[PDB]
Amino acid sequence: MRYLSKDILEEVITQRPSDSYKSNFGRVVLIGGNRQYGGAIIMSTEACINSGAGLTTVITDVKNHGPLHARCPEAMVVGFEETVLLTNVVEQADVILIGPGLGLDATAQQILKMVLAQHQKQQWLIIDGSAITLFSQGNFSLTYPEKVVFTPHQMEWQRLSHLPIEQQTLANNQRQQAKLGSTIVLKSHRTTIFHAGEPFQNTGGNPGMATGGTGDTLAGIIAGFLAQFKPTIETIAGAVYLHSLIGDDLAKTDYVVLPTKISQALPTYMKKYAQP
Amino acid sequence: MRYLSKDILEEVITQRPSDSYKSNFGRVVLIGGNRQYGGAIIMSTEACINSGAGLTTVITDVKNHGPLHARCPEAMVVGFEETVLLTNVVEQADVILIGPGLGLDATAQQILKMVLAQHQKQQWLIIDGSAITLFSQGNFSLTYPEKVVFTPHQMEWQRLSHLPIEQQTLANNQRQQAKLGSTIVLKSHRTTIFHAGEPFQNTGGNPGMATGGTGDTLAGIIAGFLAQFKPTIETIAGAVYLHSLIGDDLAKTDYVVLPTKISQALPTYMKKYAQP
Amino acid sequence: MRYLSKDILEEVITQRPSDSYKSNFGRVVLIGGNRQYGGAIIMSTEACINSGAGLTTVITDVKNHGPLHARCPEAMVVGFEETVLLTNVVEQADVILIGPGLGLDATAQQILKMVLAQHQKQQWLIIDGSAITLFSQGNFSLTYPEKVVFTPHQMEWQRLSHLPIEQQTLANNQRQQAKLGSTIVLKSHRTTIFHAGEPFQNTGGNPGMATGGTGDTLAGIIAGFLAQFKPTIETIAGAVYLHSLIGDDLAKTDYVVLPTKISQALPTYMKKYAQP
Amino acid sequence: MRYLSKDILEEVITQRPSDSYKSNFGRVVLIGGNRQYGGAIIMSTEACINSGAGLTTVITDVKNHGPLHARCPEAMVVGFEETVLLTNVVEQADVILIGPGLGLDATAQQILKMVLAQHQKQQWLIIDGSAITLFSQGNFSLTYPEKVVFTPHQMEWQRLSHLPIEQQTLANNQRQQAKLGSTIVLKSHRTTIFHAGEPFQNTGGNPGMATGGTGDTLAGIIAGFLAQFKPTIETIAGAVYLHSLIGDDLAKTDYVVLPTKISQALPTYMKKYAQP
Repeated sequence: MRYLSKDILEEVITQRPSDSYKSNFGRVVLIGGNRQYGGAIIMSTEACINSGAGLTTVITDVKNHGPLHARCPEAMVVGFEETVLLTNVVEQADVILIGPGLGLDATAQQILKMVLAQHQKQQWLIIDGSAITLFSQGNFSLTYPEKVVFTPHQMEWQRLSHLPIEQQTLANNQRQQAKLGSTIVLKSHRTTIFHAGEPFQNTGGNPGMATGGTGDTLAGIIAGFLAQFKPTIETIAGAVYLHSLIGDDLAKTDYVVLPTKISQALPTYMKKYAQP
Repeated sequence: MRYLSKDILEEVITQRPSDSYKSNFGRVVLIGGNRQYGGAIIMSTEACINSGAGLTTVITDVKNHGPLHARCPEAMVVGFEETVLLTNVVEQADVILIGPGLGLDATAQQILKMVLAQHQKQQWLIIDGSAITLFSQGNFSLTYPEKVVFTPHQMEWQRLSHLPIEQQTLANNQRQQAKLGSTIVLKSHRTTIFHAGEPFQNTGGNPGMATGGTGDTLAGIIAGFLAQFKPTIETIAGAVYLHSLIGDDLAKTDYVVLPTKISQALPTYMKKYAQP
Repeated sequence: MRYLSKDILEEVITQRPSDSYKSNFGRVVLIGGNRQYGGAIIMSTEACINSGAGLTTVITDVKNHGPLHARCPEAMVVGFEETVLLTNVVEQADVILIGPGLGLDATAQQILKMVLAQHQKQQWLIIDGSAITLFSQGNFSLTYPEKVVFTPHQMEWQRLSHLPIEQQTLANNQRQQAKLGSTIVLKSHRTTIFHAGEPFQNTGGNPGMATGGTGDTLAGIIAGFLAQFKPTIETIAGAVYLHSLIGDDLAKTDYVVLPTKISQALPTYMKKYAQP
Repeated sequence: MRYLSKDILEEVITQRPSDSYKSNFGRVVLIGGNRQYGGAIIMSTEACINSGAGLTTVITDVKNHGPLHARCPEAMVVGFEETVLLTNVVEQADVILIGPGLGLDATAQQILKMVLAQHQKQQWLIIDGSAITLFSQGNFSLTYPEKVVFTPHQMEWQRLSHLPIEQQTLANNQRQQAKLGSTIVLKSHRTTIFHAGEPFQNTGGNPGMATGGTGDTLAGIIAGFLAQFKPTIETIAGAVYLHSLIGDDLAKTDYVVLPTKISQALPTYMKKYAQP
């Protein structure tokens, strides 16, 4: 087990080459935000953009496009009803995040089915929140599981793995990871990442981050990191570590840590660690 | 009578345990914002989120969802027409605030009737603004009055209690409180809180806070405090005191104190007082 | 002629009494913002709220309510189609500002006609921008002209007064003011205010404020000042002077002075001058 | 070839005369933002306003007016369906920018055709992004090519000029410029501007600006500069240089440079260089 520290950040966050263009920094499609939870996908989008993703496209209810553009004009917006366009943006994506604010309805199930069906070996797929629940209910078989990332909290991991909370032990968690062949970012008070290699144990987090939207922000950072950096699980560990490092720093002054504040801090923190 | 000072804040605002999750910090449903006064419910929402409430859901006119999400992406939004969903979020709520920007129409009366009908002993109910007027017109009998909180200004207290302004004396106020068996946050230039125990007398406030939205902010802070802290009337007194402490501090530099500024200050002030 | 200096601010901007309530600080209705120029009325609203107006209601195209609430949640919003409500808010207003972003169409003409018809002796009426043009085209006779304020630039003053630019001399300007019996805030590189008494000559202004929205901000400050302060023309001169004082200060660092920045500075500047 | 340095800024950015009015500082119409890419036109608008343009009007999908006004209340908004009004604002424009977020559909083609058809000798026309692609597909003949500015990246320049990337050499670029008789702002890691005179070579830029919206911001700065400053190609070089100077400064602290941050810095940077 590797216990995370700033060295993960110096490892993962590379200085950009002088002659770089947007697409070098990845195309991300974020999918979520039903009519009640549009804010969730807006928080993931803000995190993704602030993290350095080259191009961010958001598939979300058209209700949410207006407030999303008020806060995140850098994002392209596609509604759930724009079937041809949404299919196209997903095909062209380097990274797909599905789940923030997604909910559990039929359109949600169809989009997940479509994403999974088309998933290609070169694409990262992050399945978060209610998308983990849908995936668990639908008996899918992943074509390229090594490129799928699940970000469950402990209750979603019970749904996915059948491990009850008390049995969510290092060895049992690893065995269920192995069964899937995917990366499991098991979110908790101290988040642990299970994969083909040596698990990563996060060392930060505070209860001031126990507020709505914190996981949406993390998912957006993970997507942005996978858009830009080496396609190894260390990159995901870097995202996880940075999310809580900024949170822990904010918590020194702020009783609750608003997720937008974590996103807004990303450019200055990343510059600090970018490998010289 | 207890005269409020910072000691109320050290008493009420506890350090969160290292292993805390969102729901530990309460589920709040805020209800209000008709088509003209949507800003009111947005200001209550901003205050509630900034105060540390775990999860905030807003039932308000669908007209208001867009600007609410532009400012408060952490909130779930439900429209007045989503009868089944709104009923469900109210049932699941730990704290319900009804009133900011609510107005006086039939839909408003029906929602209040529904809230009151379902109110359960474990839930806090805050009845604010035009909801106090509706309650006063409707001859309701509270099932669990000890868990209801009324936040009238002196004119709404006349409606509720029949005490004319000049007779709103400590002893008469207490007698009318006793008749209800509910908490009365009697808002004035120096706010006083009447309950089963020894009244609380606030010691701050300034005329720079005499601007629209100040009471909406307070109501959101009260809801957020009741979401997180001990279920005693001291928690409400803490909210009241903190609202005016921040106001009074802002008023040192600002001629008028914009309510959003009070909300934005909550995380740094709360950290200062959180009981070590 | 009184040449304006900070002494106008110490004269006009009074310390609020300890026991003050919102309505003491006036009810303002701002009318304007057609479908193309909604931003204009949003800038006037931001200025009015920041200036300290007790209660601000905005009558503007329903298209504009969403972005207005994203920036100004303190405002009540009424659409042009809400005939009964808009009539009611105008009747109850202490100060009416009509004109920012209003345009020149029939609905615009009808609203102005309605405002003028109902104008009462206790109400301030500010006629700004395209409302000056409409007024000039419509052959109205003011019932209480001493309580009307026109805020023309030099071309609108030609429309209103028939004075060509070159003949807009102190003596001719005064004579045309006298014909109306209203206050004329003649906006220019150095704004001059004509009334029954000794004209006021502003002494600030810079070309960095020569940007769209500057006059909308001024009109909102004038409305907010008349809402709160003595009903004498000195109060209007205070608004004018403060607008350019903040502008001139911002212009020291900013090549162009964005009008929102002037509005955002009002609370700290007003505190500085409020008469001890 | 002139290698750009701050001296271009001292040359181009003049101190405004004491007696200046908005229209002296130019009328700009920005055209773009389809239903998916509305954020692009919002970023160009923010840049144009912050740059000092007198009056900014935006022709964009009505979907985008709400978030645009939330961020940029200084702009007039016109929808693509308001045929008469949009025609009128274009006729009256001093500077037209067409392209940010425009996309490639028929309405887009018609608007470009209309703009080109009416282009008058006194107007600057900037053709950016997907408008370069449309122009390249449509076999147009420019009536006043000396007043047209193309802002291609290297792939759009291949479309326009048929020069493949490897043949985009100084001499070949100049020859293709000469064929058009227009200004070519050839965007790259080090942007070069070709015109009738001696090319301008930009000397800044960093890979932190390799993020969506950076080119939209530049286009808005170019439009704002042409609105205000001398009608020579040096003015365009000033815009280009300032865009990257601010970017390079932000990149010292920020890993990625968010385009909104460049726009927000314009007033303070321009004041620094404005020719004393």
